[PDB]
Amino acid sequence: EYDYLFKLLLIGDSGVGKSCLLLRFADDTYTESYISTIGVDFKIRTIELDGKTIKLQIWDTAGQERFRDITSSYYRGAHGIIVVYDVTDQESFNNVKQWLQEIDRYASENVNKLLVGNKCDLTTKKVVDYTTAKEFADSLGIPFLETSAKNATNVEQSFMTMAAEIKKRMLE
Ligand SMILES: Nc1nc2c(ncn2[C@@H]2O[C@H](COP(=O)(O)OP(=O)(O)O)[C@@H](O)[C@H]2O)c(=O)[nH]1
Ligand SMILES: [Mg+2]
Repeated sequence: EYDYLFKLLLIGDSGVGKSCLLLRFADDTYTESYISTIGVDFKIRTIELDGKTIKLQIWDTAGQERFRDITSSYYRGAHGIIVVYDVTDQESFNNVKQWLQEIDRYASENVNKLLVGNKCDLTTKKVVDYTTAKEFADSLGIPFLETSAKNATNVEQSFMTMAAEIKKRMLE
């Protein structure tokens, strides 16, 4: 059982590692093989926060951003949305603004937001500096972390940070 159930969604440009982030967190696996669908709509991981048991239900886009678009209902039912970009791809960071506008168009009014810059292991290809993305996130009052699904860097922390934000909003 659990004290709380939080529904999370990862959004962002195709191929930034959203599915790899989910699979690393929920299953502790990583592959470079191409992923269209993960065989389920969501994965589950149960965490502990402040002595409370929190079931996290984390939904995958099923690659719908590859050739079409994310449906509005996927936005509306989330308690928190993680916007992911690829630190080696300037365009994916530029498009974070558009993903935030989609959240404003379709998500719940009080949804929690978190910015993640993934593939932080690719040091020689990195083009979005930590300071650039942190300044942007700070300007919106949204938390920000850099992650590596491949090396597991900050992946658990990213989901724990989102859970902490949601719990704080729920208790207020
Ligand atoms: N180097 C590195 N590559 C990654 C990482 N996460 C994902 N990738 C690569 O990015 C590709 C696309 O990841 P995927 O999870 O399918 O992206 P999605 O379309 O956003 O769900 C993968 O096949 C990996 O090659 C990471 O943390 N580091
Ligand atoms: Mg995917």
